[PDB]
Amino acid sequence: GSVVIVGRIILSGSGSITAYSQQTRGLLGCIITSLTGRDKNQVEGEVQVVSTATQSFLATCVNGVCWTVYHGAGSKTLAGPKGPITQMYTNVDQDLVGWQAPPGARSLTPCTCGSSDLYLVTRHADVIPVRRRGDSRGSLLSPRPVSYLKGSSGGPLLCPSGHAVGIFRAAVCTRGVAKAVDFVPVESMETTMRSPVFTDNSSPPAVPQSFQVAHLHAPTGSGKSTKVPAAYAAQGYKVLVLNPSVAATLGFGAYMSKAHGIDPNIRTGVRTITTGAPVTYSTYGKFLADGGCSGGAYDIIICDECHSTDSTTILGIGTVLDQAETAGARLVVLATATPPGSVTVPHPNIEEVALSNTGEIPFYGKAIPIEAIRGGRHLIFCHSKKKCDELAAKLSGLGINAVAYYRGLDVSVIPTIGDVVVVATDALMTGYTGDFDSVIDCNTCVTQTVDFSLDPTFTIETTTVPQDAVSRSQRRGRTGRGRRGIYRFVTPGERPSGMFDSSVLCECYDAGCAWYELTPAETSVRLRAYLNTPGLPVCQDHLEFWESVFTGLTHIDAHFLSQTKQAGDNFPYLVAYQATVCARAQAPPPSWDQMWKCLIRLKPTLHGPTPLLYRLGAVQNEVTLTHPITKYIMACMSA
Amino acid sequence: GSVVIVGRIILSGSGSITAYSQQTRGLLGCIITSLTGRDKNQVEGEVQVVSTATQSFLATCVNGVCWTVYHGAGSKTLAGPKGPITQMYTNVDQDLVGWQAPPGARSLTPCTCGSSDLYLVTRHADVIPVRRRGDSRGSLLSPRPVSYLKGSSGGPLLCPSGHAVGIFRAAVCTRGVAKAVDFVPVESMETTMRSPVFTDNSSPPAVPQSFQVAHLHAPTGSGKSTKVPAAYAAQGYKVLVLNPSVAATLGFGAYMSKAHGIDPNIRTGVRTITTGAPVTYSTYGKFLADGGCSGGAYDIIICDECHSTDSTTILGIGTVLDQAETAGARLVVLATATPPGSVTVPHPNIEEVALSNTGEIPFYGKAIPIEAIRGGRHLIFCHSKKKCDELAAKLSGLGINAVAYYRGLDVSVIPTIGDVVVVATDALMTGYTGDFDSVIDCNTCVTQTVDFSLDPTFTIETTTVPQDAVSRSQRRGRTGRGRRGIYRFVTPGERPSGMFDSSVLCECYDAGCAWYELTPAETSVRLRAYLNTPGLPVCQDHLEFWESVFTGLTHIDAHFLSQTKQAGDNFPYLVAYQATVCARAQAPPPSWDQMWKCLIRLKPTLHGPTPLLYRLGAVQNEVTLTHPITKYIMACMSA
Ligand SMILES: C=C[C@@H]1C[C@@]12NC(=O)[C@@H]1C[C@@H](OC(=O)N3Cc4cccc(F)c4C3)CN1C(=O)[C@@H](NC(=O)[C@@H]1CCCN(C)C1=O)CCCCCCCNc1ccc(F)cc1S(=O)(=O)NC2=O
Ligand SMILES: C=C[C@@H]1C[C@@]12NC(=O)[C@@H]1C[C@@H](OC(=O)N3Cc4cccc(F)c4C3)CN1C(=O)[C@@H](NC(=O)[C@@H]1CCCN(C)C1=O)CCCCCCCNc1ccc(F)cc1S(=O)(=O)NC2=O
Ligand SMILES: [Zn+2]
Ligand SMILES: [Zn+2]
Repeated sequence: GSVVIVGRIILSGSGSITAYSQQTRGLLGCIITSLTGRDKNQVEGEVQVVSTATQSFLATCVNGVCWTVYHGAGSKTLAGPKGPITQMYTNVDQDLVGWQAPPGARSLTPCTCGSSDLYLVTRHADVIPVRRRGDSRGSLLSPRPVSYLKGSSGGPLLCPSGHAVGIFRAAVCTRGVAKAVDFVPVESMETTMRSPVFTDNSSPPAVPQSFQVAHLHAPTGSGKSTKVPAAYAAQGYKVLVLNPSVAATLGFGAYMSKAHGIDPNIRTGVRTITTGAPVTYSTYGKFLADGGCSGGAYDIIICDECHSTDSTTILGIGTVLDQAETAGARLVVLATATPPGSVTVPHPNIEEVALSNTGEIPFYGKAIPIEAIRGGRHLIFCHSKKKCDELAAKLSGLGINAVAYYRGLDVSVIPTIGDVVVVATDALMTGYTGDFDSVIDCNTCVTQTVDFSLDPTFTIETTTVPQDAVSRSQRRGRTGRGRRGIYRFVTPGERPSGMFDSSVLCECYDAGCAWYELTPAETSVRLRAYLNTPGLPVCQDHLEFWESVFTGLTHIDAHFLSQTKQAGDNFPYLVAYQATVCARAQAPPPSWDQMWKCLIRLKPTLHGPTPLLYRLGAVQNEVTLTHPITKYIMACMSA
Repeated sequence: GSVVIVGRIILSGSGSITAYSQQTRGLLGCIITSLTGRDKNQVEGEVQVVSTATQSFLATCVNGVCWTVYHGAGSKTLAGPKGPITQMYTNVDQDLVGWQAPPGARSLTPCTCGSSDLYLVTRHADVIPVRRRGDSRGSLLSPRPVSYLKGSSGGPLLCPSGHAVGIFRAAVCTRGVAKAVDFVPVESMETTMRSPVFTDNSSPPAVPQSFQVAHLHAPTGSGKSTKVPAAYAAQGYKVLVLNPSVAATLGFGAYMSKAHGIDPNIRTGVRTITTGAPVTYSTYGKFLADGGCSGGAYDIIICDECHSTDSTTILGIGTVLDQAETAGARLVVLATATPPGSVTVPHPNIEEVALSNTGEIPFYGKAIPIEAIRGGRHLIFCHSKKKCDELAAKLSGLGINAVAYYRGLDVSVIPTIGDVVVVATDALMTGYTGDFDSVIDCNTCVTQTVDFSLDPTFTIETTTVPQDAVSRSQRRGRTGRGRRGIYRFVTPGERPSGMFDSSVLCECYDAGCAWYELTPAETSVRLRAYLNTPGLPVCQDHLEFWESVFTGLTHIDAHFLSQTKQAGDNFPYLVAYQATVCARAQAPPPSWDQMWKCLIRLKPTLHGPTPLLYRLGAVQNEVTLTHPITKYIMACMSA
C-alpha cells in the first residue's frame, strides 16, 4: 500500500501566519488510492495531510521534495499521477523520508533570518508559537497535552517570514504533557539533498589502519558469517564473529571445519572450544558473559544479524562499539541482510502464494489446503505457543506428522529427516538452523511495549502486531535455500523495520543486572555507544530514565533472582524485584499467573494489598502505592 | 452506512464446543458494502463477524433473526442481497438489536436444558467456560483482561448442548480485569419478538384513575408543550410542564397567553411569575431548586425534551419519577420528538445539501460559498467556543454580519432582526428560541467521558465525537419551522442516540451537592427512579460508585464552592473539593489553568506536589498519591 494525500493545510502568504484545512478524500478514496498507488488529484499547497490505512500524519514540501516521518510512512511509496512514487530519501536516524514532489506542487524554502520565534503548524491547522532552544529543539510557550499534537509529525516549524526551519518529529513530554518539540532541522534536509542517494555496502570493507566502524549489507547467501570471516582470516587477521543464535554459531563453526578446513574457537554457553585458530564464533550472550572485549584479542569484530532488536544483541553490539577501539581492534563490521528501512523484494528461488479461504485447515481467518502440506518438510509460523499447540493437534488429527516448537521446548522435537510440519513461533530461528520445502506465515508477531501509564508508574504490555520487513525476510528465508521454495502468507502488509521499543532498553538494564553483573551506569555507557552509532535500529533515548529506575532497585532477593533467571521469562530482574518487596511485606503478588510462580510456596502466608512497583501483566489483587520503591520509580518519571 | 458481515465464527455440531474464524471480506469490500448496503455473499453459520467503519463486533442468529448489540450497531441497517435490511427490533433498554436473517443463515435454537455451565464464544473463536449466576449474569472460571473480550459483544452464550442461552452484552470488570459477563437472556429476545411494529404514542394519554408513567413521541411544533397542557387544563387538571431551556420556558408563557387564553405560572431562576393558573412552566433546574415535588400541587407532570442527557434533565426527570406518585400526581408524561434509537428521517420543508470544497469560507475540511450566507439569517454550528471565535472573525473580515454565541455569553449578542450569521455551539439550543433561513452543521460535538484510569483514580476528559440522531435533529430543527429551510452538512454519518456517559451521573452528584442541597444518598434515590424507568436514555449503573465517592468528599471549603459555582464551569464541587484539599495540604493545584482560578490568592503559600484526588484536565505539577481522600476514592473503585 502507498501513502495517500487525503487533504492539505493552507498557509497564509501575507501578514500573520494562519492556516486552514481542506479535505480532498474520504476513507473509500483513500483505501482505493492506497491499493493502486494512482492519485490523479491535483496536489496543491506546501503542507499535506497524508494517510496509510492505520495512520494519519503530515508531509511538507521543501525544495521540491515532499518530506515526512519514517515512523509514519516507513519505506512506503506515495500515490502519484503516474502511479507509486518511490522514496528518494530514507533516513531512519533522523526519522525523515522524502519523495520527489509531483511536478508543479508548491514548496516551502529554507529560512534565512535565523529567528528563534517559531511557529508549528498542526493537523488541526493551528499555528502554535515555539521558542527555539537548540538545533533540533524548541519550547512550547504554553504546554499542550500530548494528544493535541498526535498526527502532526511531518508538519513544518515556520519562522515569522513563513520559511521552513525544520519538520516536526517528536514531542518532548513529561507525564503526558508536551512542553517542547523535537524537529529535524531544514539544514539536515539540505545536506541530504546535496549527497549521494545510493551508497555501497554489498562487499566487505578492506581493513583500515585507524579504527573504523563499517556496514555490510549483503544477502543471506553471501556468507557474511562464513565466506567473509574466512576471507579476512586468509589475509592473516584475528576475527571474532558474533551472532544472536547458539545453533547459528555452532553450525558456522561446523561449516568452517568441513568446508574451509579451519577448526575455529567456539564460544557458547552450551559448548566452548579453544583451538587457538584466528577465527572465533561466539554468541552475543557468551561475549557479554565473558566480560566483552579483552585487550589485543581481535583485529576484526563482525556483528552478524545487527538488525536484531533483542536485548542481548543491542547490549552486545553496544559493548563492541564502546570497547573495540581500546582493546586494539581495527575494524567493526555491522553485518545484516535487512538494514533499517529495508523493503522486502522478491526472491528468485521463492514462489509467493497468497493464502485463500479454499482449504481444509483453518489458519488465521484464511485456510491451508491439505495438499500444500501432506508429504514433504513444511514450516508454519504462528504468533503464539497456544496457536502452535492447536494447529499441531488439528494436523495430527488429519494424520499429518505435525510438531509444535517454541521457547522451553527441546530442538529434538523437530525430526531432521522425515515428512514433517513444524508449527513454530519466532523461537525457531534462534534454536534450529534447518530449511524447508515451503513456509506458511501468519504475518503477525508478538512485541512488548512500554506505556508510561502512571497507575502508579509504567506498564510493560505484550501485544500482537503485523510483521515488519525483517520478520517477513527471516521467516520466508527458511525456504528457497539453494533450491526452489514456496512461501504462503495471510497478508502482504508489512510494518516499518529498524525501530524498537523503549521496553527493549528496559530489558538491557534488566539483563545487565540479572546476568552480566553490570551496574546501570555501565549499561548506559554501552547502550550510548549503540545509540550514537548511525545505521543501526533506532530507539527513543530513555537511557537516563531507565538507568535512574534500576539504580534504585537495590537489595533484590538473590533466591528470587536465581528462579526468574532459570525460568527464562522476559524481565527476570523486575519480576524478582517485585516478588522481593511482596515477600518482605508478607503481601501477595499482583496476580497468581505463572509470572509469579517463585511465590507459590508462600501463598498461605501472603495477605493484603500488593505494594505495586510497576505493571508487568494483569493485576488481580488490591494495590498499595505507598511503598518507598514505588515513590522512587514515580520520582524517576517526574524529572 | 450499513453494518457489514466481514466473517464468521464456525461452531462444532458434534462433541465438545470448539470454534474457528473465517474472514470473508477485507477492509475495501467492507467499506464498499457499507456504502451501498448491498451484500450478495452467502451467509453461512450462526455467529457472524460484523463491522461498521469504526467498530467490529459479533452477531448471532436466533430463531431467524440476526441479533447484535445496540451499542455496536445503533439503528444501522444490515447490508443484504436486495440492499439495506432495516432493523426489525431495537430494544435500547436490553441493548439488543435484530435484523431479519438473509437466506443461508443457519439459526441457533434457544436452550431448554436449563444448565448453569455456559460457554462464551469470542471474536477470536475461543470457547470460554462461564458459570451462570443469574438471569443475565455469569462468572468467568478464570478472570480475563477486559481487552481480550473487546469486539465479542453480540456473541453467544451456549449451553453444553450447543443451544443459545443469551447474547454477550457487557463485561463485569474491576480495574480492567473481567471477572464476570452480562448477557441478554434468550427469553428476553422472544419478549422483543412480541413488541409492536408501531407502538403508538403520537397522541397524548388520557388521565388515569391510578398513577401511571406514559410516553409521548410526537414531532416538534405539534403542541406537546402548548396544546397538550391547555387541553388537560380545560378538563380541570393541574399541569406542570418541565423543559431544559429558560428561553423555551419563558417563551411558552407568551404563546399560551395569546393563543390558549391562559396566563400560566412561570418558574425559572431568572424570572418567576405566579398567577395561580392551572398550568405551570418550569425549567428542570428551578424545579430541583424548589425542592422538587410538593404534595397535591399537580395532577399531570409533563417532562418535555426527555431525550436530553444534561445532568439537570436526568436529575429533574429522576426527581419527578421518584416523587410524583407520593405528591398525588396521576400522570407523568415523558415527551420527546427523538426517543432512544431514533433514526433521522427527511423533513418535508428542509432541503439538505452536502457541503463541497467549492467555496470561499473554510469549514471543517469542506467549504461554504459566500453566496449561501451573504444576506439572510443563518446559523452555523461549531463544536467549540474556539472555532466560533475564528469563524465569526473570518466572516466579519469579509464584511458579513457575524456573531459567535456559546456558554458564558449573553443571548443579546444575537440580533433578533437583521441579516446575521450566528456561529454557535449547542449552548444555543437552551439559550435562544429562534429559527433560521439555513443551518450549517459541522456534524460533531463535544462530550465528557469518564476513564477509570487508576492514575490514581479516574479522569474526566472532554472529547470530540460524531453527532447522534438527536443532535442532528435538534440542529437541523433550527430551520424549516413554518417556512422553507436549507440544511448544509459536512458528513452524513450519525452515531447511536439514547445512550449517555457515566460522567453525566458524576455531574448529577456534583449538582446535587453544589446547587441542590442534596446528599449523595438523596441523588442516588432520584437517579435510580430514572434508571429503572424504561424508554428513557440508558447508562451504566454507576450510582453506588459515584455515591460512595461523593460521600467521602467531606467538609468542603464554602468559599471555593461559591467561586466555582459562580464561574459556571463543569464540576464545581469536584474543582472546589480538589482546591480545598490543596489549600489544606498547602500544596499547589494540578495546574494554573483557568479551572484553578480560585487558588490564586494562595499562589505564594502553596508549594510541593499536588495531593491528586482525580484528573479533571491537564496535570502540570508533581503529584502525591498519599492523601487519605485519594486512598478513599481508590478503595471506592474496588467491588
Ligand atoms: C505527540 C505527537 C508527536 C508528533 C508525534 N510523534 C511521535 O509520537 C513520535 C513517534 C515516536 O518516535 C519515534 O518513533 N521516533 C523515531 C525517531 C528517530 C529519530 C529521532 C526521533 F526523535 C525519533 C522519534 C515517539 N514519538 C514521540 O513523539 C514521543 N516522544 C519522544 O520520542 C521524545 C522526544 C524527545 C526525545 N525523547 C527521548 C523522547 O522520548 C512521544 C510519544 C507520544 C505517543 C504517540 C505515539 C504515536 N505516534 C505515531 C505512531 C505511528 C505513526 F505512524 C504516526 C504517529 S504520529 O501521531 O504521527 N506521531 C506524532 O504526531
Ligand atoms: C469488553 C467487552 C464487552 C462486550 C463489550 N461490551 C462493552 O464494551 C459494553 C459497551 C458499554 O455498554 C453499553 O453501551 N451498554 C448499553 C446498554 C444498554 C442497556 C443495558 C446494558 F447492559 C448496556 C451496556 C460498556 N460496555 C461494557 O462492557 C463495560 N462494562 C459495563 O457496562 C459493566 C457491566 C455490568 C454493569 N456495570 C455497571 C458495568 O459497568 C466495560 C467497559 C469496557 C470499555 C469499552 C469497550 C468498547 N465497547 C464498544 C464500544 C462501541 C462498540 F461499537 C463496540 C464495543 S465492543 O467492543 O463491541 N464491546 C464489547 O465487546
Ligand atoms: Zn526566516
Ligand atoms: Zn440446552
